[PDB]
Amino acid sequence: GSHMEDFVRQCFNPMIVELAEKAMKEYGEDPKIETNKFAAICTHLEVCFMYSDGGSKHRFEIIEGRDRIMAWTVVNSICNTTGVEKPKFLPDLYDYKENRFIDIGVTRREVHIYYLEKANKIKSEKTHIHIFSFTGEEMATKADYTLDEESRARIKTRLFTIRQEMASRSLWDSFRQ
Ligand SMILES: *S(=O)(=O)OC[C@H]1O[C@@H](n2ccc(N)nc2=O)[C@H](O)[C@@H]1OP(=O)(O)OC[C@H]1O[C@@H](n2cnc3c(N)ncnc32)[C@H](O)[C@@H]1O
Repeated sequence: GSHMEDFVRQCFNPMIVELAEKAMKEYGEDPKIETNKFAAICTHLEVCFMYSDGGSKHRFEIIEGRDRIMAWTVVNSICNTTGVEKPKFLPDLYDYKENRFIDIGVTRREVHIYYLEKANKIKSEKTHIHIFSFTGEEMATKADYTLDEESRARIKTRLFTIRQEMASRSLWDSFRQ
């Protein structure tokens, strides 16, 4: 029974927590053991939902937060109706305005380290990458940030608030691992 686990459950909304638990069990991981991974997964989910809230009404197809099988079905429907090429790793959204997948990442290192890692890893050239850090930095493919500045600013503010809440509990150092 860890502090981090109880922190996560009071820090994130129950819908987010439930999705994160589902996602971990589906990969055979235990939220009560891998408590830093639990916190990171909830964080990534909340950022993706906040990001999809920034678009105009029908701008995005949300991929993240679905069962893995259904998430790939929807990806397949998108590729088959748009011609866009199928990503090799599951992206988080599809942008119907810019006609591209978005892979969103949240990092405790300099943004460009994780940006570069994701770039090399998906190697699916056309997929848009957008990284946020817990210190207010962001980095996106082609310097095209997709959303208006306010919708990105509120994501940065929420991430620093998560960081402060962990630090106030002496949990930030082992999370930033
Ligand atoms: S998410 O898309 O918001 O990702 C959040 C964190 O998960 C890491 N990640 C993502 C995808 C894949 N395939 N692997 C993966 O490791 C990602 O790097 C994000 O972590 P941070 O960049 O904030 O770093 C946190 C600490 O975790 C350790 N770490 C991360 N990645 C590592 C790899 N590949 N090898 C070894 N250790 C790794 C570091 O201690 C890091 O400071």
